[PDB]
Amino acid sequence: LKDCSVPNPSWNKDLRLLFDQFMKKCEDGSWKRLPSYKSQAQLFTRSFDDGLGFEYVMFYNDIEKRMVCLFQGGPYLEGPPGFIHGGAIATMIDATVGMCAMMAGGIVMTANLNINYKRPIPLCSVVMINSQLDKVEGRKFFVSCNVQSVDEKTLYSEATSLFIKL
Amino acid sequence: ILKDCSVPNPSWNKDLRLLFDQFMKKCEDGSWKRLPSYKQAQLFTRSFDDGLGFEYVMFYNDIEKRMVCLFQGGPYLEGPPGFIHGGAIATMIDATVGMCAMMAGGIVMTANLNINYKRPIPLCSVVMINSQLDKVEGRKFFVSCNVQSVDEKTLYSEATSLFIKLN
Repeated sequence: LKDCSVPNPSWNKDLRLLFDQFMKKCEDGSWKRLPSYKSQAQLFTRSFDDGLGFEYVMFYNDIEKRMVCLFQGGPYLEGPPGFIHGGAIATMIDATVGMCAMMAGGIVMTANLNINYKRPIPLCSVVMINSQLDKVEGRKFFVSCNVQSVDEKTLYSEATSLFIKL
Repeated sequence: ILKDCSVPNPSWNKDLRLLFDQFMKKCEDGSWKRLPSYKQAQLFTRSFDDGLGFEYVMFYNDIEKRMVCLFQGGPYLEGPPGFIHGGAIATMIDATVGMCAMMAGGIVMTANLNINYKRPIPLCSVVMINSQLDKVEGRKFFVSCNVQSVDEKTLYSEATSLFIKLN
């Protein structure tokens, strides 16, 4: 029984810093860290050995209906030379907005994902994916997110998504 | 000396092999061409051992500005239990539409990807991604695609995209 959403040696200084900061936010119970555990099937985002692929941890604020994913993209996520593949970014966006929708609505299927890639993300960077449930209409759950640098000054990507309650 | 990965290996299901054969036949007259794919930093879509991750091959038709990707998603691409992660589907879509733009007009970067998922794709299934360069306005390349079953009776996903040519 391994929880992948706690530090391991591959974690960069920036990821560790934000992790500590969000763990502090959990102290009053407004935020909560989500564990991420790991016939051949494996969750895509946890299918790389430590450091090589997706390194991440999600924190959830139920009152705000907000899911923040701290994400460090490893060398096997390359697309354009030196940058994280558009698909890998989309994968972490999907994972974050999808978990946000699931916390609010239970089991849901992804219906639409619409991503604006504003600036390319350097390989081995740490980014913060801030997602939020924007509205619920019957069985429709609308979630948006941003992907930003640790200092919040660089906006890498923005996305909207729609999930449907099964 | 790099191994071309866009060819059959023992992990390939028979329906993928049959469709591969059909597209190799379409290459006969030169209209279509199979794209070699080769493998620190590694191309995301080639970072798994055979069969476990992305198994795919692209065929390009230059006169049509059309790119077809044959894709079999392995067990390590799971999202919802038993199905391909939406991110993995988005990855192969991005790979296909991005390569279509690149073969037509050169080095580009993804600017928008808008994916409608109509039906979930079972894990270890084979699909065909058919993409088309629809228009070009300056540095802007507009590419759309769909994702279907091999027999084309099931529509899994549709997408539009925007790529920007680098200066």
